[PDB]
Amino acid sequence: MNPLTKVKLINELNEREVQLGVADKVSWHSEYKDSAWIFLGGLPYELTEGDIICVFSQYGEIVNINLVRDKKTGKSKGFCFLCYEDQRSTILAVDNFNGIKIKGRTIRVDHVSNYRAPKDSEEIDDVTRQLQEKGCGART
RNA sequence: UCGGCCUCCGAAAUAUCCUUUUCUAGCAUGUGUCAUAUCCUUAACUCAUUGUCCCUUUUUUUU
Ligand SMILES: [Mg+2]
Ligand SMILES: [Mg+2]
Repeated sequence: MNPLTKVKLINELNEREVQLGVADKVSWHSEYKDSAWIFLGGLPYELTEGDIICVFSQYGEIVNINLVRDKKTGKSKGFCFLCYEDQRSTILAVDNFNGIKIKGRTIRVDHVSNYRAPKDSEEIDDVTRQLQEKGCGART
């Protein structure tokens, strides 16, 4: 099953909801209300984390970022997890940003449930340790 | 300084007429063809549907 059909399946999830007239208290997103983590998939490999944060900031303030990278070479696998400060920004981003094109590639944005953080057992990098323990965020 | 109108009945809508009984009312008497419309007709002719199209981008939900 091609990834584009996954992008289309989330969009049809939304259109179908509109046709049936479902209320927001029982929307599909309400199953993911507890979490503030969203999966982004299909990204171009040229994008770095400043790019991801630069664009997905339209809907709120990003708390943490996990663009998963190859262990040996360090290059990007293409998918990362973002945590928003508001949980409602996840609704806005899954609706609005699913299936948009960046450098000619469509991306899928979906809610992630019970996201489990990476263990700091590895001492491979330092900046990743800073990102895990502290993470990106405005400083007064 | 005063200032106080009206009130309802029927008809024009469910006909009319004929026949036999029933009820009652009222009386009166007695030394062939090309190329175009149209008309008619035929077939117990039908009155929408939801039945993986998932196929596609170097793209792949993280110890
Ligand atoms: Mg008349
Ligand atoms: Mg008259």
